[PDB]
Amino acid sequence: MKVHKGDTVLVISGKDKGAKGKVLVAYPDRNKVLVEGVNRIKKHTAVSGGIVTQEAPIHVSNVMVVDSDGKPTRVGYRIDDETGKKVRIAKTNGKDI
RNA sequence: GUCAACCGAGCGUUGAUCCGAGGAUGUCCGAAUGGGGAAACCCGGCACGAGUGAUGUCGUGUCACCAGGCGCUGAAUAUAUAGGCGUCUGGGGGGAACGCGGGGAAGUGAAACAUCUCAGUACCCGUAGGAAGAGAAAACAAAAUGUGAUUCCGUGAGUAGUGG
RNA sequence: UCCGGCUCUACCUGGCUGGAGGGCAGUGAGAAAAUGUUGUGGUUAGCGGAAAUGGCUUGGGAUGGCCUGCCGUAGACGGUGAGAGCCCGGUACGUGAAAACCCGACGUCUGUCUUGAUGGUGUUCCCGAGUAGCAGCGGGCCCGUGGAAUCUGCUGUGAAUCUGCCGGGACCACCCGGUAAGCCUGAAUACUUCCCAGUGACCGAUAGCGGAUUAGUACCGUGAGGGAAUGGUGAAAAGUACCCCGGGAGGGGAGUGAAAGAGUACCUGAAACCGUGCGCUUACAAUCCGUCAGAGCCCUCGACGUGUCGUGGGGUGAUGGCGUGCCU
RNA sequence: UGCAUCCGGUGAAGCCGCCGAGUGAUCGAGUGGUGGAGGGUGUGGGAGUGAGAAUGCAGGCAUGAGUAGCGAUUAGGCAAGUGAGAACCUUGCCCGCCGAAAGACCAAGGGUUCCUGGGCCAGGCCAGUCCGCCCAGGGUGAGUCGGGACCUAAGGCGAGGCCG
Ligand SMILES: [Mg+2]
Ligand SMILES: [Mg+2]
Ligand SMILES: [Mg+2]
Ligand SMILES: [Mg+2]
Ligand SMILES: [Mg+2]
Ligand SMILES: [Mg+2]
Ligand SMILES: [Mg+2]
Ligand SMILES: [Mg+2]
Ligand SMILES: [Mg+2]
Ligand SMILES: [Mg+2]
Ligand SMILES: [Mg+2]
Ligand SMILES: [Mg+2]
Ligand SMILES: [Mg+2]
Ligand SMILES: [Mg+2]
Ligand SMILES: [Mg+2]
Ligand SMILES: [Mg+2]
Ligand SMILES: [Mg+2]
Ligand SMILES: [Mg+2]
Ligand SMILES: [Mg+2]
Ligand SMILES: [Mg+2]
Ligand SMILES: [Mg+2]
Ligand SMILES: [Mg+2]
Ligand SMILES: [Mg+2]
Ligand SMILES: [Mg+2]
Ligand SMILES: [Mg+2]
Ligand SMILES: [Mg+2]
Ligand SMILES: [Mg+2]
Ligand SMILES: [Mg+2]
Ligand SMILES: [Mg+2]
Ligand SMILES: [Mg+2]
Ligand SMILES: [Mg+2]
Ligand SMILES: [Mg+2]
Ligand SMILES: [Mg+2]
Ligand SMILES: [Mg+2]
Ligand SMILES: [Mg+2]
Ligand SMILES: [Mg+2]
Ligand SMILES: [Mg+2]
Ligand SMILES: [Mg+2]
Ligand SMILES: [Mg+2]
Ligand SMILES: [Mg+2]
Ligand SMILES: [Mg+2]
Ligand SMILES: [Mg+2]
Ligand SMILES: [Mg+2]
Ligand SMILES: [Mg+2]
Ligand SMILES: [Mg+2]
Ligand SMILES: [Mg+2]
Ligand SMILES: [Mg+2]
Ligand SMILES: [Mg+2]
Ligand SMILES: [Mg+2]
Ligand SMILES: [Mg+2]
Ligand SMILES: [Mg+2]
Ligand SMILES: [Mg+2]
Ligand SMILES: [Mg+2]
Ligand SMILES: [Mg+2]
Ligand SMILES: [Mg+2]
Ligand SMILES: [Mg+2]
Ligand SMILES: [Mg+2]
Ligand SMILES: [Mg+2]
Ligand SMILES: [Mg+2]
Ligand SMILES: [Mg+2]
Ligand SMILES: [Mg+2]
Ligand SMILES: [Mg+2]
Ligand SMILES: [Mg+2]
Ligand SMILES: [Mg+2]
Ligand SMILES: [Mg+2]
Repeated sequence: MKVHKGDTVLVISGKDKGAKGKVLVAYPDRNKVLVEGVNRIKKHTAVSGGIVTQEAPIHVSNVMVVDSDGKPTRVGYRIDDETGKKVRIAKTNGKDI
């Protein structure tokens, strides 16, 4: 779905614009992803209970994958004649990911 | 799956969940169809297996009504029939409207009111279908040596007519 | 074309049925049952599907404002922190089904018939009966007995079969035109509980279906039946750690957040309504509660000094003139 | 709705004020404070288009007013305990009342109102530690009692049948 677990994504819209991070969990039922080190929020818990800062999810539409050349890019798909596997495309240059 | 989260356990690179096709599973009531009954609950007959010292006990199946046939039987009785069985195939109930068909009213208008109107409308009932119904003139027409099944549109026309 | 057997037997002429071969067509309303299958046809679900991190500004957050460049056979649509074709779902376009199912042909196999068919000169028991029509009684055709055809039918009656019938709007003659009492047969048409895709000068929570929410629920009625009210925190739960008052509820701080006069009784929060405070009025006053005058006090503003003028204001209103709400 | 297309997060609509202007219904590229997402000049077009009345409808809030009433004829006082608070609850002492009930069992009926534990917003016509409140847990043990295995009345259903 152009955004998977463990990828490298760059935030487009949001207070923590321009940061980088990994993908921890995807909420495809809600299309809302969670990225460590981005969109840092605070929380209050009363069980041991303190001001625990936790990571909140973002809409995937506000994030995108960054190519190895440090250039964020859309995603494209191919069908591998060798095995028929649908792979990623660095849309600007169409490499493999 | 959701409320709803949450955990807790956990599942996946061999491809788990997710979607689609076919299949199996489907307790009980419910046309209910083994009998009965206050629905979701009581009570049996028959055939095969199993366990107990045996019974007790267990599972599985089958067991309505009507219609139409088939085989067997046959009461008054003599022939034969009714009835009696047993077996195959159908139907049984539900569903918004539409269609057909059997039946079918008053409020109302008439400035009252019966004829009349309201109207063969509402409603009830029995049918099928995806449509139905109607359908190949015993029809019209009017001297033309004309039309040529049914059905549905717009006309013809609120005209000919009908009506205390 | 041929073969056989018949019209109670065997031998010319005449009238039928059965078998070898061109038909009639067939899942058919006019013969019945069987014999089996190919469209990138569609349906059931799917795949790809272009082109800005572009930069700066306000900005919480940009899709926004400005500047460039973008692609488009795709600038319908939805979402993302505010108006997004160049961010995602996706849009044109392309593509695709192992299996099953609805609509389209094609070689096993089946029936029939060519004992039947087409064209030419004269004399002698069949083709819809309790039916057509009739007397009475009623019904449907615009037609209510009216002068009343045609149709149907309840009861009694009841016909001809070709020089037969029935219709031609009472009814009759010549002629004029079409076969009743048996049967079936697609297309044009009506409808939508159900599904899909699209659209609306249709509503936007007292509207709109009764029902955007546990709704045909709560509830009412024993019954048939009736039948409600009740949407929005935030972009995201980040739903108020911790401290203090109090038993808690409730509340005040602290933090979250752009905002907590967004705190879950949660957008906006009006009016009736009930308060606090402030300025002024009111305890000799007879009444649709105002209007016209109108001093005083309060505050406001400019020319001008301590308050007086000035084409002065707003609030109050002491007192007096007039004054009998509104709709029917 | 149509439009040249614009207005606006440098604050739209909406709300509450103020100012000025039109003879009116109003208007203001007119603004101050809340609000934080849409409005729309002009010219047409179409309307569920303008509310005070209808003993209108639905919702909210008024007043009579902190007034009437707090639901019997049996009736209490007090000690101590719990608790923040104690007439109203727990324990104790006395008093009173029913005692063919105002006691004890069932049927019909209701269905967790039974017991234990916790808390008192909401409910109890007041407070309430209490409750028939709410929250959690527990609780119903039958060959011999009762309803089916049995039979039947009134009556209901009813194969065939009769009539419609
Ligand atoms: Mg399947
Ligand atoms: Mg299937
Ligand atoms: Mg099974
Ligand atoms: Mg039964
Ligand atoms: Mg049965
Ligand atoms: Mg038979
Ligand atoms: Mg006999
Ligand atoms: Mg049937
Ligand atoms: Mg009348
Ligand atoms: Mg009249
Ligand atoms: Mg009438
Ligand atoms: Mg009529
Ligand atoms: Mg059919
Ligand atoms: Mg037909
Ligand atoms: Mg006409
Ligand atoms: Mg795709
Ligand atoms: Mg900026
Ligand atoms: Mg832009
Ligand atoms: Mg612009
Ligand atoms: Mg668009
Ligand atoms: Mg948009
Ligand atoms: Mg997007
Ligand atoms: Mg008449
Ligand atoms: Mg006549
Ligand atoms: Mg004829
Ligand atoms: Mg016929
Ligand atoms: Mg048709
Ligand atoms: Mg509203
Ligand atoms: Mg009831
Ligand atoms: Mg802050
Ligand atoms: Mg409120
Ligand atoms: Mg609000
Ligand atoms: Mg005063
Ligand atoms: Mg005085
Ligand atoms: Mg006087
Ligand atoms: Mg007065
Ligand atoms: Mg006066
Ligand atoms: Mg006076
Ligand atoms: Mg703003
Ligand atoms: Mg503002
Ligand atoms: Mg403004
Ligand atoms: Mg706002
Ligand atoms: Mg607007
Ligand atoms: Mg216009
Ligand atoms: Mg206009
Ligand atoms: Mg109106
Ligand atoms: Mg009003
Ligand atoms: Mg009025
Ligand atoms: Mg009124
Ligand atoms: Mg009152
Ligand atoms: Mg009093
Ligand atoms: Mg009193
Ligand atoms: Mg009482
Ligand atoms: Mg006490
Ligand atoms: Mg006594
Ligand atoms: Mg007694
Ligand atoms: Mg006694
Ligand atoms: Mg009882
Ligand atoms: Mg009971
Ligand atoms: Mg108790
Ligand atoms: Mg307790
Ligand atoms: Mg309490
Ligand atoms: Mg109460
Ligand atoms: Mg409880
Ligand atoms: Mg019977």
